[PDB]
Amino acid sequence: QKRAIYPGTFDPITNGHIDIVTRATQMFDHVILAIAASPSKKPMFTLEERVALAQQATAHLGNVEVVGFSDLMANFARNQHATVLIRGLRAVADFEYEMQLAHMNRHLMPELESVFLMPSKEWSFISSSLVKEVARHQGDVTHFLPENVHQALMAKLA
Amino acid sequence: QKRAIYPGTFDPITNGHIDIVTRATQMFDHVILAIAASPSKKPMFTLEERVALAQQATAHLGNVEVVGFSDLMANFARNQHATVLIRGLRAVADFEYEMQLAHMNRHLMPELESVFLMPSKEWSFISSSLVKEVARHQGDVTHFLPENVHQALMAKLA
Amino acid sequence: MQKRAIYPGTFDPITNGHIDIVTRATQMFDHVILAIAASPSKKPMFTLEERVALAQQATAHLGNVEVVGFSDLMANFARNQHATVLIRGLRAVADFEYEMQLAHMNRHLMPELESVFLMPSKEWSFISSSLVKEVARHQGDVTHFLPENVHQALMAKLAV
Amino acid sequence: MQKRAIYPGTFDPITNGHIDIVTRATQMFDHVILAIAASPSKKPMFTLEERVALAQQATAHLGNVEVVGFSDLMANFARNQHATVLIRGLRAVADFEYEMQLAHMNRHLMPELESVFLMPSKEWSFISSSLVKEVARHQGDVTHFLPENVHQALMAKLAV
Amino acid sequence: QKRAIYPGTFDPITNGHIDIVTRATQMFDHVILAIAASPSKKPMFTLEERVALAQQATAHLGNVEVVGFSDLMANFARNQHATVLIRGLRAVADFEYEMQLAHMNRHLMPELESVFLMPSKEWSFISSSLVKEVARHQGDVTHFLPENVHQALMAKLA
Amino acid sequence: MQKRAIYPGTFDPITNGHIDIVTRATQMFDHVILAIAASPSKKPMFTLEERVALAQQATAHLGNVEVVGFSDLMANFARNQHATVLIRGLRAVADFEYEMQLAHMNRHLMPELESVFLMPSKEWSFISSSLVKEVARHQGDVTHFLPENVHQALMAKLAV
Ligand SMILES: CC1=Nc2nc(NCc3cccc(Br)c3)nn2C(=O)C1
Ligand SMILES: CC1=Nc2nc(NCc3cccc(Br)c3)nn2C(=O)C1
Ligand SMILES: CC1=Nc2nc(NCc3cccc(Br)c3)nn2C(=O)C1
Repeated sequence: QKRAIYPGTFDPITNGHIDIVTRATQMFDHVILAIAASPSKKPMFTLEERVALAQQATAHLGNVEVVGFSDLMANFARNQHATVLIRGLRAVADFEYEMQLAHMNRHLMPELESVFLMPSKEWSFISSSLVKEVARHQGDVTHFLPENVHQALMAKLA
Repeated sequence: QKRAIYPGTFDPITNGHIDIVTRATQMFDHVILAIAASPSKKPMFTLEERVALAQQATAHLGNVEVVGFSDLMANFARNQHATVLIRGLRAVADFEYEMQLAHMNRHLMPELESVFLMPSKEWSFISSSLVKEVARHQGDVTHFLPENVHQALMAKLA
Repeated sequence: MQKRAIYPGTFDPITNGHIDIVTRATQMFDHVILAIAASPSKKPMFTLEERVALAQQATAHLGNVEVVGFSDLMANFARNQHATVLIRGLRAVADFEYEMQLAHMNRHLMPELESVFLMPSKEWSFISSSLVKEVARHQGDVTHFLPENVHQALMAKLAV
Repeated sequence: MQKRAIYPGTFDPITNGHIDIVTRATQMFDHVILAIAASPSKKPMFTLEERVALAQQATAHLGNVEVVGFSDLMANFARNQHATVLIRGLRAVADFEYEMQLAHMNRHLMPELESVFLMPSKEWSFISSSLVKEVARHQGDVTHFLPENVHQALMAKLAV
Repeated sequence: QKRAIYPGTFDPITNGHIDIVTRATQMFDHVILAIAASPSKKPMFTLEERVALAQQATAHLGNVEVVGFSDLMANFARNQHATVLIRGLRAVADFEYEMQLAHMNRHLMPELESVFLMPSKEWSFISSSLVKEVARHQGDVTHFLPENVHQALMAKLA
Repeated sequence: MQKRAIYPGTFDPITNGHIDIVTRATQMFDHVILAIAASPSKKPMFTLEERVALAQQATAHLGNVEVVGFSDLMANFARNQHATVLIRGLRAVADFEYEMQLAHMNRHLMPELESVFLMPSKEWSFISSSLVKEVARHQGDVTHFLPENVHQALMAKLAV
């Protein structure tokens, strides 16, 4: 059984994140969608809310397990018995910072292989930050989020 | 009559912004210089101050109208009857984020065409953030700002 | 204002990406000249006469587009055509550094010509005539990226 | 899952950077095909037969690697080989824009083939077969970047 | 005597910074390692702590002088009689912002030449921010910092 | 310290961008060798003898510049010249990825040679000898980008 971890802040999980985790499940036997607490980023949704949103958004994917964590990512991956670390790559700006993280994760856990997947063109220009910015100004974001997440974002900003 | 909108935080408006809006007025019949409230950015100048500075800095340009807004940019553009959205492109770092915004604005208002203009080499390495950082340390920024803006920045930091 | 814009390139062959850009340009400016470079440094797959006929047929539905061939420096042609706008398509995979060099050089050559960068649909943001030709030459399906007349001409060209 | 992956390229010659990537791929997937392009647009320094023999010797220690030559479009070969994973090495100096074009085009051609990007060690993150050949041709020491069999073959090739 | 300044926040100084300053001392007669107060960045270590850490980490380098400053960088360089400004370049993301700073410093002091040096591959993917993020999660950062700095970071987070 | 620096390139032809960089290098280092590559992979517009004479005339006012031709690997020449500094000009439009590859490879070849990157004036930050030649060949005005002797030589070269 090959175990992969897909870590991130997921504040909130978007269709771009769903695209990446779906590609991951077609490649690996078990995928852990791992939500980092990320207090330095001052998230809109609590960790508990982010976990609940992601569980509902991924319930159709049989081999996805949603787990929250506050640990060092590499220690959490070792403790999940993961040997693959999934990250999505949209453009050049992502690439540079992704290299730094991956080289640091390799120093902390050499057997954890970072693998980058590319989202559909449909989600190549979106991010959680961009969707929240549009939604704060009452712009329509239904196209970019799972139905349960869209409802939760509308309710959070109401 | 072709109507273009040039939106931004303009905290404060610089010679780089003046260069872009001047190029815009040579191309389109009416240009709306639209100043976003931008509370998430914690601006140095209030919206009212930014509007007053931009009005004075653009008074020599007959077809420029300066307006403040707190709305979703795309809704403000529809409400101004604008069909062109002007953005300045200085370098690669701008380009990536500009694509995300433009693809989102296209999703929100498909008839609003984003057009990117390139500033003079003279202003290709400056930004409102950089000018404020130099000015906070009492460095000379007279070369980068309209006279009224330079006075206001000196007075604000005095 | 009665603006004249130029949209230059090799168009070897014209793709759906080029059609997207020129369509956007026609919604913005009164007259758009789709200008096809006669003698590119790299021998084109299609001759200048073939490239012009394909672009004409593919843009026939756009009333304010004029397809013309040119052999001089793009700024010299723009000046002679009384164009004040230079259309550049900016894909998600474009060499932005080259675009900056080109635009500053074009501004030195003709200051009255303003470079305007337009963004294609996400659908065409990751293609190029170069990539399309390479794939088609290597027996790959490129129908999705081309106007029907171009697809027919490319199959005929690759059959010989 | 019994995954089959393809790792395509010119491998002219195979470097320690390529060995690093293919080694990482073998730790992730059940079967890895190191696929060597037969007729690249630019005449290779080593013939296809030389490139295959060097890659075979350099990967002989990896039990789940199969070295094979191919002459079709990389997606057409992947489809015929029943591969569902496409390995791409991402160096700190790679043309990420080109990688995005390639991956979106490969997804159009074969949607069931997933592009996976692997990162080489920092040690090989700033090299390429191109840079290595250019240095070696100009009398520079490249021993550090190549498997021993490749170093011996390159010295013999440059001596003639 | 050629005098160079190597300015930065150095919060804290890393092996990457040591690599750059060592290369600088092999090229120029006297190198001033200049630590900016940087209040806008909300540093982990006080200026006094950053100066003490850098002094101890560079004591083996005979021609390095460690000095703290709150002034405009260019005025501090003029006041140190420096004619060279050293900056490290790791990747593309650094390059763009470095150009803006260097063109501004050239406007403020034309005789101060900005020179960029490239660190070893070993330190090409690290930063003070990344090392602090790993250390906040109790990850091992001994490989990336001088011994005195590692101790101080462990003690600060204890 | 009595530092010797090398500033290598094709200089085909030397531009105001190159003059800006070498001038900055002379204000920093005791001796600057402007090193002209003899046999570039792409046949140069000007011969090595023409490139040397033009660079000599254009730098005659700088007392600590020595113009010399070289045909070996740039690190092999730097070593033989006892240079410890390698000058690289970094334009706003330079391939930074290539510069990183080059500098890490040069450090592997000669660890005692330190690569130093200098920034040209904003005025020359968007040009290249390549762009200048292409424009001049296509009947464009490039006088602003070149020393007067180079402008005269380029007009004579293009007239034939
Ligand atoms: C500032 C420049 N102006 C230029 N005009 C032309 N004309 C010939 C041409 C060839 C291929 C495509 C196109 Br479109 C135009 N080339 N050229 C340059 O390379 C730089
Ligand atoms: C989407 C594409 N698929 C492609 N398959 C091939 N096969 C020939 C080939 C030549 C050199 C290296 C490699 Br690896 C493969 N080329 N090619 C493209 O250029 C774009
Ligand atoms: C690490 C490298 N060192 C290299 N030295 C030379 N010498 C020949 C040369 C040709 C054109 C311009 C220049 Br400048 C030097 N080439 N070369 C490389 O391509 C990579």
